[PDB]
Amino acid sequence: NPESADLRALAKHLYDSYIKSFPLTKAKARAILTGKTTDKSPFVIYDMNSLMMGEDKIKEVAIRIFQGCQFRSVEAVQEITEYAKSIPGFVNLDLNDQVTLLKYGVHEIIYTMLASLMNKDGVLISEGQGFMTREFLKSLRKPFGDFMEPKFEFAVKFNALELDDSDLAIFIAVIILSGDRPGLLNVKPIEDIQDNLLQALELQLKLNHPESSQLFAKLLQKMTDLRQIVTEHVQLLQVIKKTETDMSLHPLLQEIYKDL
Ligand SMILES: CC(C)(c1cc(Cl)c(O)c(Cl)c1)c1cc(Cl)c(O)c(Cl)c1
Repeated sequence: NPESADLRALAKHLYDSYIKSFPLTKAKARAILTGKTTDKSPFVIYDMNSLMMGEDKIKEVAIRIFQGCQFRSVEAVQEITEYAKSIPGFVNLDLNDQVTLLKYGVHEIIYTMLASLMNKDGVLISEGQGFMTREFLKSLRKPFGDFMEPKFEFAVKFNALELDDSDLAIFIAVIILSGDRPGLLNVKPIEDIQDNLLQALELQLKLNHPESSQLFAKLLQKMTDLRQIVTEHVQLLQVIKKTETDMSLHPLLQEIYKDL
């Protein structure tokens, strides 16, 4: 199995860069989320009072929340970018294509990973020091009431796959190296890499979840739900910028969303 060996090694490599690039792994998240802890347990924000009291420990309000999420996104992009660099082959591509892959692949990954920080009842924030309930979010005045919902929706179905960090590291790699993205100057070197990634992913999922029939197909199919989330988000923003023309947007995100 020297063929296999090569892939395993690649899987191992991606996991490592993953752990090195992302401060809040699904493992830390699930530990805080469940209570393996007298030391990890989060402060919960579930209403306006606790919001005010959460602020005690570490604009408007619905807007203040939204811009916090937006800024975390910016921070998240930085992380993913550092991770991509580590994907064997990626930095060797046409610079323009590197930029194009990041442009499209970054949100998909954000939400995939955002799922690690959620369960049906809500989502970790402030690096896990806090926990905002799904219900508090819905309560936010339209249109912000609607922004975390579709994300929770995905995370619930997605989390059902029970992927761990090591499966995810390969999966976000497969996402970045997507050849079908618009305006790619040079697709084939991309497809060749992703073939390898896909091969690695496949192997990884059956070694690590052998009693889980067709998880690979099941997991590949989730990429439809991701683009939907992304699309709605972008629709949501098109609207916000017209109702709240006093609310800013981070130029980086502005650039990612442009012509998306
Ligand atoms: C709310 C949440 C989960 C988030 C993150 C991203 Cl990246 C995102 O794009 C969206 Cl809409 C929501 C978040 C917010 C903060 Cl302030 C934080 O420190 C952490 Cl660890 C997580």
